Order: sequence, then C-alpha cells, then structure tokens
Amino acid sequence: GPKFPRVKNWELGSITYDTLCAQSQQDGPCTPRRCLGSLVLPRKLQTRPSPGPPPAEQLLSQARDFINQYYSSIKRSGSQAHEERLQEVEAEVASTGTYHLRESELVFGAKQAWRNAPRCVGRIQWGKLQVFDARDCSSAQEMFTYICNHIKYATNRGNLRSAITVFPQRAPGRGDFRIWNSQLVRYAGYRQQDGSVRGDPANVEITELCIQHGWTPGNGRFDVLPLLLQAPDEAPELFVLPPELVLEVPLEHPTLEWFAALGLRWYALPAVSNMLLEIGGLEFSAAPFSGWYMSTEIGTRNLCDPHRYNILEDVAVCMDLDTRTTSSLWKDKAAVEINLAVLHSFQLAKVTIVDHHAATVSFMKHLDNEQKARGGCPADWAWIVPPISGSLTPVFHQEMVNYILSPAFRYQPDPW
Amino acid sequence: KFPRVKNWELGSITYDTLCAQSQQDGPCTPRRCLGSLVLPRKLQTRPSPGPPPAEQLLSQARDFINQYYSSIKRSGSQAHEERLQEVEAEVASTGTYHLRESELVFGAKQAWRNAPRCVGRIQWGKLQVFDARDCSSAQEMFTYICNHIKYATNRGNLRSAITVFPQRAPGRGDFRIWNSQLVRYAGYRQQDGSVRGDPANVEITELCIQHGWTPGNGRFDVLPLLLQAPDEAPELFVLPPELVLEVPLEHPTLEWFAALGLRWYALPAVSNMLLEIGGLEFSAAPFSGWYMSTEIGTRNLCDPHRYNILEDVAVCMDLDTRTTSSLWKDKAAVEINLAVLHSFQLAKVTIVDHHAATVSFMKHLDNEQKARGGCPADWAWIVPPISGSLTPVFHQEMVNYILSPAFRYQPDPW
Ligand code: HEM
Ligand code: HEM
Ligand SMILES: NC(=[NH2+])NCCC[C@H](N)C(=O)O
Ligand SMILES: [Zn+2]
Repeated sequence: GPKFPRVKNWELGSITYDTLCAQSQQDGPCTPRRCLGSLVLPRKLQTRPSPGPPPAEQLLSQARDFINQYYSSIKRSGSQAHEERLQEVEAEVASTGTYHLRESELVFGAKQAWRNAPRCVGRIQWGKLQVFDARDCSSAQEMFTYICNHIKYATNRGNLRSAITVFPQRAPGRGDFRIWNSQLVRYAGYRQQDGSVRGDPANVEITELCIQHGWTPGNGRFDVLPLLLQAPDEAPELFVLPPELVLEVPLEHPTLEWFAALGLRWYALPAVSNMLLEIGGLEFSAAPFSGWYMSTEIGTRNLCDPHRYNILEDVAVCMDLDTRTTSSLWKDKAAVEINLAVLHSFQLAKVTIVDHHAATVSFMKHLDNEQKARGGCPADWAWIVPPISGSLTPVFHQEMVNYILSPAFRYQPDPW
Repeated sequence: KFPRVKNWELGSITYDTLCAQSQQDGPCTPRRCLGSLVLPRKLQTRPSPGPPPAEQLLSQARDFINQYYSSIKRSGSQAHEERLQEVEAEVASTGTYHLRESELVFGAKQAWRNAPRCVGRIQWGKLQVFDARDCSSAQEMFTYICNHIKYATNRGNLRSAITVFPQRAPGRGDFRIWNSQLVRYAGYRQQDGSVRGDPANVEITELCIQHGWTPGNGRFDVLPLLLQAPDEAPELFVLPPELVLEVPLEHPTLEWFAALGLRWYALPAVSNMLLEIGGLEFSAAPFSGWYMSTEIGTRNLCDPHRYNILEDVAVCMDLDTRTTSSLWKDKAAVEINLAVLHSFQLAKVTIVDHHAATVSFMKHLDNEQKARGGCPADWAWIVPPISGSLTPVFHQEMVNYILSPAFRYQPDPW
C-alpha cells in the first residue's frame, strides 16, 4: 500500500499512514540496526555551543525552508511577497551572516515548535499560545522584568494561560542570553552531611550554583530557588522571585485527613527555561515557555520517583500498607492516592490542572486533527503514555511515529 | 557507534556493544522511529515454496553452529569443524539442513534470551525443550501439545517449556497451530455487535465453529485447538478439561468481587510465533512460562477491546465514575490486579507481580551486560501497563535490536 509508515490503533482497530514524517530534515538516533527511542538525551538535536558563525549555506537553506513554511501557512506560497521575503533573507544573510524574523514569523515559528514537540501531550492547545516578544531585552535586569511579567500573565491567579517569552537570538561571536535554571520555578536541593538530600534532588547542582553566586540558602524541603540570569558576555546575575508572584498549592487528600499533615506542596506554573527554540536556523537560547500541569507530572514523577522526593514509602506507611512485600501493591495504592491528592488540591485552590485521563483523551483528538491537517503527528510513545495507569488511557493503544520537525525546541548544553 | 545507555534512577552508564552483532533490520531509520509499532510492516516471514539462497542460509547456519560450539567451550575443535562440513554438505546438496537435538535445545533457549519484549528472561536458562520433529499428523501434534500442557502446568507449580514441531520445508505446507495460544477463551459475536467472552478471539472462535465445533455461550469457554499438518485442512481437537488449570478470581477484602464470576487460565502458551534457528524456521513451536499479574489484571481484564471490566468493578466499589479526575479507573485497576495475585496465590498457582518481575529483569540486564556486553530490550513492552514509573525498568534506557536465534511473527495460516 502507501509507502509511508502504517500506524494502527489497537483499541479501535483503525489504521492511518504518516506522510508528514516525509518532511523531516533532521535525523533522529535510530537506524535499521537498532532502536534508540528510549534514550532521554540522544546526541542528535544537541545544540552544542557553535561559536564560529553557522555555514551561510546551511543557514540559508534552513531559512528558506522556514520562510516557505510561513508563506504556505498564510496561503501566499509563490506570491510576490513570498519571493521578496526570500530575497530579503538571502540579502541580509549575505552581508551580515545572519538574519531576523518579522514579528508574525516569530509567532508562527514559536507555535509550530510547540506543535512539533513529540513529547508534549498538551499539544491540542498549540494554537492558543501567547507569544511575548522580548527581542529588545539588553540586560539581565530586564530579563528578570520580562520573566516576572511572563509569570504574572501565565499564572493569572490560578486560571493559567500558555505563554512563551522570546529573548534575543544567538549572534556570531557574541555571548548568548541564558537562563541557568531549568525551570522558572524550582525547589532547592540541599546536600546533607550524610550524603542524602533535603528538598528536590534534581536541583542540587543549580542550588549550589546559586549559593556560589551569592544566594543565602534556606534549609527547607520546598524553598523556591532564585534565578541566575545571564546577558551576553556577562557573569550571571541573581534574582529572587517576589513570593507573591509564585503561586503554590498545599496538598491535601479528599478523604485521608492526615495527608495534609505531611506538609507537601507544589507550584502551579510549569515553566521550562533551559531549552533552545530553533526557527529557520536562528537559535533562541533563552525562550522560557509555560502551560499548566498534567497531574502525574507532580503526583507520580516529581513526588514518587526514586531520585526525586521519593515519598511512596512514607505515604504507604501512613496508609498502613505492607511495604515488606511487592505483591501487596503498596506502591500502586500509595501512588494513586498521591495523584488524587494533587488533583483534589489544585481543584480546591482553583488552579488549572488536567488529570492523565482527560489529557490523553484530548491528545487523541489532537492526533485526529493533525492527521487531517498535516497527515500525521510526531509523537514519542514513551513520553506520551502516563507514568501510572498507562494502558487505562487511550494513547497506550495508539502506535506512534517519532521524528524531528522544525521549528523545534531542543536541549542545549548547560552554560557553566 | 555503540550507544551510551543510562539509568536515570541510579545515574549509572553502560555501553551496548552486543547490538553490533545484529544482522537483521528493524523498522526504524534516522528519519523516523517506529518502535511503538506492534507488528512488522515488511519484517514479516514470507512463504517458503522455494529454497532460500544457499549462501544466505549457509551464512546463517555457520554463524549459529559457531554460537553453539562457543557455548560448550569447544570452538575450533575437531567436532566443530566436522559439524560445519556436515551443514555445508547438506545445504549444497539439498538446499536445507537439519539440527541435532543438542543444537535445537541451545537454539530455543537463545531465542528466548534474545526476545526484546520478554521481561521474564532471567529464567532463560531453565527451559524444558521438547523435540517434536518426529511428528507427521495433526493428531500427533495434539498428543505432544497435551503432554506439553501437563508438564508445564505441573499442578500449579508451572515450569517453562517449548515443543518444537517439524521445520518449514521448500514448496511444502507448514505445520501450524491456528490458535494464538494453547488456552484461550471464546469470543461470540452477538445481535447488537457486542461480544460475549474474549473479543480478541472472535475470528478464531468462528473458524472453530466453521470446522465442526459446537459452541458454548459463556464468557469463559475454553476454545478447542485447530492443528494443521502440511497441506491439509486444519483438524479440531478438544482439550481435556482436567488438563486446563483455571483460577477463580476473588478479592482479599472485597467479598463481592468473587460474585463477578471472573476467572483466568494458569498457563500462558503462545503458539502462533515462528522460531528461527540458524536460518531454519519452525512454524509451530508453542512455548509457555507463567503469568505476570498485569497481563491478566490489567490488559486481559481491563483493556477497552478485551473484557473491559473497569466500570463494572468501579460501580461495585461505588466509585465516582462521573468524572475522570476521581481516578476511579486507577483505583479499580489496582484492586483487580490485587485480586489476580491473591487468587493465584490462594490456588497455589505460579504468578509474579510486576514489581518483582521488573526487579528480576534489572538483574538480568546486569547479568547480560557482563556476559554479552548488552541486552536487546523493548522499553514499551518491558515497562508494565500500570504503575510504570513505580518500577525500576521505567528509569532504565534500553536498546532494541534483533538477534538470532529469534521468535518472530508470521502470517495467519488462513
Ligand atoms: C497547555 C498545557 C500543557 C500540558 C498539559 C503539557 C504537558 C506536557 C507533558 C506531560 C510533558 C512531558 C513531561 C515530562 O515527562 O517531563 C511535556 C513535554 C514538553 N512540552 Fe508540554 N504541555 C503543555 C504546554 C506546553 C507549552 C506551552 C510548550 C511550548 C510552547 C510545551 C512544550 C513541551 C516540550 C518541548 C516538551 C518536551 C521537553 C523535554 O524534552 O524534556 N508544552 N508537556
Ligand atoms: C517464565 C515466565 C515468563 C514471564 C513472567 C514472561 C513475561 C512476558 C511478558 C509480560 C511479555 C509481554 C506480554 C504482552 O504484553 O503481551 C512477554 C513477551 C514475550 N515472551 Fe515472555 N515471559 C515468560 C516466559 C517466556 C518463555 C519461556 C518464552 C520463550 C521460550 C518467552 C518468550 C517471549 C516472547 C517471544 C515474547 C514476545 C511475544 C510477542 O511479541 O507478542 N517468554 N513475556
Ligand atoms: N507471561 C507470559 N508468558 N506471557 C505471554 C503472553 C500472554 C498474554 N499477555 C496473555 O495475556 O495471555
Ligand atoms: Zn526507534
């Protein structure tokens, strides 16, 4: 039949073919010999710091492709305006080695990068992203102002709104604008005398960096970290987020009255800040984006991963379960109640959140929309299927094709 | 070249060098990954009316023969050289060759060891291999199958086993077991399209009826076997009820669970896969071990396209099925899995929970890293269908590739 991947949904028995993958111009880590789809960080999209200017030929081809994508999106492909823009880009790159995007092109590209993210289950919302243009930012202090504005707009007192703030693109020879923190809101991780960690173990390095740079540390389990913001060719500067701007949700359980006593909590805004936004060859090294949480992110991964808060055993003990044997399914029982507590608490505090069932159902709709609109949707099965109750959600039974499309969000080396 | 494999829970790293020994291609390419696809688009197993290229078969055969003598620490030995000549001579004169029982045993165990989707491979060394190549009729296939089931069931103390029927031969029909497993429950289509029993077995159920089987009308009617000898219509055989051990499902604390009338068989015996050893193909080689509880409690009983009992259990539990956010599905699934474990344990029937299983697989990965420099594994199949990240394998990166000997999918014989 069709010379494209045949994709089947085993729950419904339906079949689709992915023709969109044909547009991928960037190779992933797999080969006919072996599949490396499970690797979290495969040395592929890795946007290593490339000081020397990018090959004008490579950049130009990437730029032309993007401009073509833009004009096709506004249904003016092949038009005079299209050819004139292509000429403007080539001319600008010719005399300067690089080029700049028009406002509308940046908005289109940022939304397309989200739309193209294979690991994001919230993509049905891709068209509603609010793009803040911060390409005029010229200092770390101003970065903080833009970030604070992003946080206030995005949080919106609990009725969260997707948003991305785009700071100046990388420029040949010149230093990058960088946000050192992995997220705008993160809890400190303090190494202890015995070797253990108080707080979030995932943030030990950034916490120590904040200290090395003048931050007076606290000693709690949920201390919000300050931000290390860096402007071109300058040492990073430290900024403490005004507490009133960081909305948090104390965790309680709907029926287990003792759960509130655990003193657990989490912040409302998930804002990834260390990824690179690539559009038509241009690289935006500082472009924090945010949406709202899918509950298993907090309840299962952040709170129960062995290398994170690891609270499974503490909650199981409180539930008086047999943590002495696997067959009691104590981990499963505790995890369920922890996830329920998260949903219950966010709902009580009127803070946007989506459970894994609702999220995956909406992602199935997204897949259907994209099948019609683009002939497919790049998706990373391992990241799309929730960490708990996998096969109880519709995406588990949906085969998926994973590939890289641009514009895109990519991992980049740490600035230190 | 060799992939860096990281375990995110422990921060440890390893390098898979075993993948370089892969001579068979998967469905992925640098342009796109198709790792979540269940069945092969082209990597199927085309007909055997004509003999495979002598050089291709010979190369696969020599490699296998090499693997064998290396396993018994006798490479380069006189026996090794003589065996290679025997194989060469047979292929050159007949276009095919035959394995000696010791080689077949080694090959069957290696195929299991190489299965990327199997989480129970720590047991790979203990596999009872039954040589059924001395079989010339459907009736004889039935006798071997019944003996397989008796041995493997062992009154609830399950033992891993495989029975190997005659290999495929050029231009001749295949020996085949039409059923997907030796023990399966019927699936009867009814008036309004619904299905009574296991929806996954509708087609096979109908084929049996079409071949003379008098259908029952329950939700758990054990199906008869359709066994086929070369170029002959398949024959119907009813398995003796006393050979099929089943476990009634009840819950440790929820008295009403037992009232659901749920049950499941003790022996999981896949019978429609092809066993490939040294270029040779065994179209009928049913194998079995024991169940990991999520297979029954989560997939078989809760999949939307299977028994789909989630809502029934949720109602008996009086959960708030009004919204997804009450996590009623999650709560019910957990109790159903607990009921499965409780019931098998009560009935003294072998079974392993997903935590114990994944823990053993992590040990297997370490054992294999030391022994062969890696282990082919399919993450989507290794990580359990519920509580994924609550198990160690979720946090372990894996490399998937095809090694031979191997178990592979093949077209349905109808
Ligand atoms: C509207 C709400 C949204 C939801 C519920 C959602 C949910 C998720 C989830 C569950 C993941 C995987 C999390 C993990 O396992 O670490 C993810 C990954 C991702 N999302 Fe979204 N997302 C949303 C909004 C956004 C926005 C606004 C953007 C970008 C403009 C975005 C970009 C991405 C990217 C690039 C990743 C992958 C990051 C990585 O590789 O580590 N998401 N999202
Ligand atoms: C001893 C206990 C065993 C356990 C606990 C076990 C468990 C599993 C599990 C959970 C799967 C995935 C099942 C699914 O999701 O449908 C699987 C797949 C598989 N197992 Fe095992 N296994 C065992 C014994 C065996 C034996 C003895 C063989 C072969 C000699 C074997 C060969 C395979 C193969 C080839 C697959 C993939 C089947 C497919 O692609 O559908 N397993 N096993
Ligand atoms: N543990 C095993 N040997 N499993 C083999 C696959 C059986 C299949 N998952 C079933 O539910 O029947
Ligand atoms: Zn792959």
